[PDB]
Amino acid sequence: MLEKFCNSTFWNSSFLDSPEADLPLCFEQTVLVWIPLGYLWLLAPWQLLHVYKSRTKRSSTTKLYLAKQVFVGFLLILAAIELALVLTEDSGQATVPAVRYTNPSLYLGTWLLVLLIQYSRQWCVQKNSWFLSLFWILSILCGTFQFQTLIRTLLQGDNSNLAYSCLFFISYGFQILILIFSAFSENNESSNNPSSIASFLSSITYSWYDSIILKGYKRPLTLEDVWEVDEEMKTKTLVSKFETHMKRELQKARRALQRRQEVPKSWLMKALFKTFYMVLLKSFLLKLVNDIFTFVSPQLLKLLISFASDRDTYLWIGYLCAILLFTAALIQSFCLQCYFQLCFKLGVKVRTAIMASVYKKALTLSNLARKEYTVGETVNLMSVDAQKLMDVTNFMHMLWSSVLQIVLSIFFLWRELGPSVLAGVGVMVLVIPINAILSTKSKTIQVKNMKNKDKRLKIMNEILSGIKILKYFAWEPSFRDQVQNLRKKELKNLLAFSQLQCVVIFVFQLTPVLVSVVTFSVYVLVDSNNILDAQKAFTSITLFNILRFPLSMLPMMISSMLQASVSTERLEKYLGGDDLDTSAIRHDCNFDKAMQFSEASFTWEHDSEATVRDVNLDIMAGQLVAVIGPVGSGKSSLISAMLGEMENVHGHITIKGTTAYVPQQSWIQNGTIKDNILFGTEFNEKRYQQVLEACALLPDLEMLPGGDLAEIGEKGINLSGGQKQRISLARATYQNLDIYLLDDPLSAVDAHVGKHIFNKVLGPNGLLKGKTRLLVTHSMHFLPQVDEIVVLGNGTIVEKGSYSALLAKKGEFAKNLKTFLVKFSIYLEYLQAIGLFSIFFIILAFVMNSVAFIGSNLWLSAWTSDSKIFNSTDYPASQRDMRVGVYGALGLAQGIFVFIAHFWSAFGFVHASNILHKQLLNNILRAPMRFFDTTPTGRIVNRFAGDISTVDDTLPQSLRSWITCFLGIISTLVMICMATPVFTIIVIPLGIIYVSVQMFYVSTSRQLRRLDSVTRSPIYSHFSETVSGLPVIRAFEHQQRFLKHNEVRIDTNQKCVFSWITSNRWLAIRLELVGNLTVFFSALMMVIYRDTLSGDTVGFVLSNALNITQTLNWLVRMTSEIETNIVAVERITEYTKVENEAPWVTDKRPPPDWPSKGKIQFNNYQVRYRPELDLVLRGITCDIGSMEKIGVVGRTGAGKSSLTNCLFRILEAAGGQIIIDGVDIASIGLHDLREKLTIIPQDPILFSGSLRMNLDPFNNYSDEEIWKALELAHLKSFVASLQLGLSHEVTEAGGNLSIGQRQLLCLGRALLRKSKILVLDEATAAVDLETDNLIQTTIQNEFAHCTVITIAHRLHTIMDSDKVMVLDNGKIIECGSPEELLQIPGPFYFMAKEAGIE
Ligand SMILES: CC(C)CCC[C@@H](C)[C@H]1CC[C@H]2[C@@H]3CC=C4C[C@@H](O)CC[C@]4(C)[C@H]3CC[C@]12C
Ligand SMILES: CC(C)CCC[C@@H](C)[C@H]1CC[C@H]2[C@@H]3CC=C4C[C@@H](O)CC[C@]4(C)[C@H]3CC[C@]12C
Ligand SMILES: CC(C)CCC[C@@H](C)[C@H]1CC[C@H]2[C@@H]3CC=C4C[C@@H](O)CC[C@]4(C)[C@H]3CC[C@]12C
Ligand SMILES: CC(C)CCC[C@@H](C)[C@H]1CC[C@H]2[C@@H]3CC=C4C[C@@H](O)CC[C@]4(C)[C@H]3CC[C@]12C
Ligand SMILES: CC(C)CCC[C@@H](C)[C@H]1CC[C@H]2[C@@H]3CC=C4C[C@@H](O)CC[C@]4(C)[C@H]3CC[C@]12C
Repeated sequence: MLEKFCNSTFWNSSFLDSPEADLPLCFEQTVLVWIPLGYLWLLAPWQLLHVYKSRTKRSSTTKLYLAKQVFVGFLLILAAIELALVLTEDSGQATVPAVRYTNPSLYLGTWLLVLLIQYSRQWCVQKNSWFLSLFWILSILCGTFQFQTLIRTLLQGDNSNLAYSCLFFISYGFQILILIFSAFSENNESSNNPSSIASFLSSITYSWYDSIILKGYKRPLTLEDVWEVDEEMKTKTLVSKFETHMKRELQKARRALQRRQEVPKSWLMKALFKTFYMVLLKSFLLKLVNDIFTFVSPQLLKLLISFASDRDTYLWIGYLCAILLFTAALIQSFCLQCYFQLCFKLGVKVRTAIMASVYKKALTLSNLARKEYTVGETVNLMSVDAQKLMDVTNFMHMLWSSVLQIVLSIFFLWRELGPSVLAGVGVMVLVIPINAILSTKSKTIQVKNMKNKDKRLKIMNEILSGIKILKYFAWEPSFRDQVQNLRKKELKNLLAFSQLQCVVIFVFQLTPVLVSVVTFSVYVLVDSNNILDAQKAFTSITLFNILRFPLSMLPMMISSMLQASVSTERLEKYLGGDDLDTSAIRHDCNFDKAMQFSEASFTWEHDSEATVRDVNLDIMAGQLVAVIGPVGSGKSSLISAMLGEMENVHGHITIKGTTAYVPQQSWIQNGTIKDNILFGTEFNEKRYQQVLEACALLPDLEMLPGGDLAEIGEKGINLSGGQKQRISLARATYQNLDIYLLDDPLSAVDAHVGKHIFNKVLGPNGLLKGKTRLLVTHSMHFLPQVDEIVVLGNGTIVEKGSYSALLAKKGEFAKNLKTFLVKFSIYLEYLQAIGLFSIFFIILAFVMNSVAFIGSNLWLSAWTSDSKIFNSTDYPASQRDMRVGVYGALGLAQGIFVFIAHFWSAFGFVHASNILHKQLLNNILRAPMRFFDTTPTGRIVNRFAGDISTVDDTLPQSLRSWITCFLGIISTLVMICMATPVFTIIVIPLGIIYVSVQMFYVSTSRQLRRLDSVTRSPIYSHFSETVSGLPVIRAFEHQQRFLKHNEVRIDTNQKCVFSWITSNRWLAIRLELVGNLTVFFSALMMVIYRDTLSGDTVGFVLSNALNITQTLNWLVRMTSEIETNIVAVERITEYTKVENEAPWVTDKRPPPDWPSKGKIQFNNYQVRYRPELDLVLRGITCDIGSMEKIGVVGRTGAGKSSLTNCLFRILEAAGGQIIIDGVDIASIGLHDLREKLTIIPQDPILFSGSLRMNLDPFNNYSDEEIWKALELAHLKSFVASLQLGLSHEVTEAGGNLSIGQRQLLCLGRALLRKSKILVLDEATAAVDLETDNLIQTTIQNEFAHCTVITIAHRLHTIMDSDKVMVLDNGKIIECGSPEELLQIPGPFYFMAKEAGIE
């Protein structure tokens, strides 16, 4: 038919079989018009209805809107002129062809539709969308054929359609110009994020990010510069979608588990899939288009090898293949980078949905379920298992895609080499099992090794917390050796893991070499009719390069799916657990009684006895009541049951209004002290200042170094147990609730501040007078002031009444009350730690691999050329066997050098990991005490934890990957320039683009990786903090505040990760385009020089210029990764080079048994705590008698504490000297001093481990010497009770031992040492007077033969010494015997008068 639509031939293949080919005009004017117009009309009705059903308001008019609309107006006018010239010129005189009329008539209809859809677009947020952008591209790429046909016909000299040709040329020019205007963003000027307003072309090329790239280059960037994340991706948006499917599938699985057997599992993957399925479909279609286009380039490669293998194939075929190579690679790059945007965004959305669901569950999980986990083990559920589901979600499409790429590669190989490909398949089926075994083994070693790290870190945290005691006792060598041993076993595992990883990477790298050496050898040896040529060889090498990624990726997805299955069981177990039962505690307000117990019973364990048995009491408003009894009788369980933190056995409790709670064990948040007091409430100056005074807190705030704004918390300044207790009561009293529950808060503070706090805060004269207050006490001191008292016996109420009524009744209380009687030198530091001798041979082995690789490609280029000299009958068998032999030899040679390079490097990186730790630890233990006072302990721990882990884990594999990519690029550029040296002129321009794109990327990505790394840890420390605080958070009803604070943290991290993900999608567009241009210009050189080239050279060049493109990208990715991770070596190096104390042992040795008398002597002494300060102590001058007993005293701030520090040389002397037994303590080695003096520390600390190593970590004393030390300490009767005697184990900080035996055990340690000189610095805190008395008599009984110096804050502790020493302005004022010092009125007498002592 079309022959009489156009009066000319529609198709004739004899137009293409010539040097000057063109298409028939009938084909151009029909099919190449109907393609772009058919795309427009089939979809425009839907695109119009989509806007009509989603419009809100019009945008402003713009210059670009005018400019687009007027040029489509010219397209409409030209279509009218074109129809007018056909309709007037025909004059009815001849039968003009139909096409001459239909085509203009179609264009008139289309330009009216284009004006209409452009007008409709002014309601949308994104103006220039995909729909019109692909119409202009399709129109311009179809019109290009007719453009060259018309201009070539006109240039040949025919003018028969000149006017029509001009109307076409103008219409083609204006479409290119409309496409250029259609590229710009045409902003709404919304400051939120450019990605919502960006055009289709800017979106696919990520050209809306250049605004951050140009910002992060010229100056540092910060969290205010990073765009806020999209509303579809906010934590509230994701959790409210996910929870809808979670509840549905969890309830279904619960019902299925209840239908069986007559916890639920296999529901979390169903809930995730149903939440996100639409993102999976969009990702699948993009990946499938890439997996089609990846097999186009090998077919276009074969055509170019054929075009070089004869010289009468038409010249236009060569240029057309070069254009199609560039075009196919460009379309593939845009699809691939979109697929990655969707996949890496989905992995972040899955993490966010799990982390926020785990957090919200923790606030409501039952007590029986919660006891099954440690705090660190619940934090690992958010830190490890949520991250494992992200790491799998990023790559899961590789499970189907890798199989498809393998099957298509085997098909396109059978087409080139027939049945011989089965010899290559025999290699591919052997390597996949081996990689899955080595990958699951190395993952198993990595998980087992994780336990050793935790043990080392826990010991370190106790070493750095106890460092003052390690210095006093000279114990640093014992704790140094203890850490080193655990490191050795950790390094042994690290070497085995590193060796398994190096053989896995070797097999991934060599498999294309092995499979090609096997396949070409079998093909040539099996049948003498088989002869190898450039088309078969260099095409097959391209398919062997396509196979490398899917063959290595499949084993790693299999071993990762086996890991994520364990993480899924842990998440399903936790999220499926029972919610807390509220039904036994009732909040009926207006109950005319604040609290009411109805025969109730409760327990800590539903299998066990009731801990608070039948109890029946009730209490009215504004009533202060006290709870008392013997130890373990039930006291703190009564408050815990009232809060609902226990299992009900019987009855119920009723409560009226709001509650405040103070626990026996204090909970404190990271923040300022002011933030902990205000606890999310608004500030109000008068009330705030009144609370700080009432809680006796101002005397602490006067001496904390930050004042009221001091950084308290685990990552901040440390506070005493009495300070943490005051702060806890100060928080509770600021909130102003109805009911106060107190779990014996006075138990951690002295009786004088206790009396002050009782009168100010909670007594019938204090702040809380209008509030009902239930007070647990172990002390009797305040009972006379209470409204009503109850005694508990064996979990139930025994007696009740006022204080006087209990004594008048003569109950058991009346007898019991008788108890009241980037710089380059950092890279060089790391290379010297590996050692420069190994760097040389590792680099030499990597270079020899590159030379053997080049040699094997040159040999194959020679081998295929034999096919033009010989034939299937005449090829010599000696030459066949010689060609096969040395190709196998060059295949083996590069296998040997790659194995030597990888396997040697594993010993090099493990050697550096050892040296850096060994030098850090040895410096830190020698640091002076100023370092530990000025530096917060969490900072030092991070260097020993995260940094050491960075240096020994990721760092090594980044350096290996970089040198592998670098030599791959250099090897490839050498082979191209060796084949056609004119290409060296094209290398300079592309090299200037490449180094510029690297410079702009690496300046930004390094900052986003830092900004991610600093903002992630606050999520896990806040989760650890809230899980530790649950009964406090519930008692105040604060759950909604805490949920919002978690959402703010997660959203703040989420934007740093997503903008870093975007930053590497931008990079890839530029570097894949630079890569694509190397193959396009390389292909063109070999078309223009076809007279002096062969199919062998063209195959040799294009084959490895096709694999360059992903290597060009990965070299820049690794450069950013190394520049990020190398900072770990800087931080370690910083502390490795901080200052040290005086030598522990000097040649000047003290004589044998040196402290023989104890003649301590001071001359004009002077000290300051830091070079920045004036002197704390000045001009001290004294002589101390052999075995003399001394007290030191002075007005608070006298500086007394300087003596105990400087006598051990913790502080170095500013002037004067000190002597002991004729030796000056400044000349002797620092351990030879410390080890001879004996000190009892002010505050007891124990190290987690045996009773044996807590008394003697050097294992130097004998078993009976320790038993008599516990006898003299009076602990024998306790230690003999434990199943293990001296081998029994203490937990963290000794927490399984109560405070009485802790203080006593620290006295027992000193008894074993038993030296001639003893220091005592009495503490100013609460103590059990029985333990105080038995310690004080033991001091007088057992150290009778020692010289003794005592420091105390009360004169009744001093008053029986041989001498008293009084100083105030850091200078001596008086000294004498303690009666004579009172006998004449003077400094000490006035004090003793103020103390009531004299
Ligand atoms: C796949 C396309 C887009 C690019 C590859 C080049 C194409 C256009 C080339 C490669 C081989 C060519 C064919 C080779 C031989 C003949 C036989 C002759 O009697 C008619 C032309 C015909 C049938 C050619 C048509 C054009 C052709 C198919
Ligand atoms: C890519 C778009 C924008 C433009 C493409 C235009 C192409 C197809 C045009 C531009 C210049 C044209 C060439 C100009 C001159 C000659 C010389 C003549 O003896 C044969 C045709 C030939 C060789 C033309 C072939 C077609 C041609 C290459
Ligand atoms: C497909 C799109 C993207 C590009 C199309 C390019 C076409 C129009 C180009 C590419 C190669 C060109 C040919 C290259 C060489 C010759 C030989 C010369 O003696 C006459 C022109 C002729 C035959 C050209 C005609 C136009 C041509 C076929
Ligand atoms: C047209 C767009 C899409 C791509 C650009 C292709 C370029 C590189 C192609 C298209 C047309 C080609 C020309 C067409 C015709 C001839 C005449 C011939 O005796 C020498 C080569 C020469 C001079 C070609 C050189 C390369 C050329 C200019
Ligand atoms: C396998 C190992 C032991 C071999 C050692 C490789 C050495 C020579 C390589 C590995 C990583 C490299 C560094 C990686 C990144 C940068 C930042 C860039 O702006 C300048 C070059 C510089 C500083 C490189 C210098 C050379 C380097 C240190």
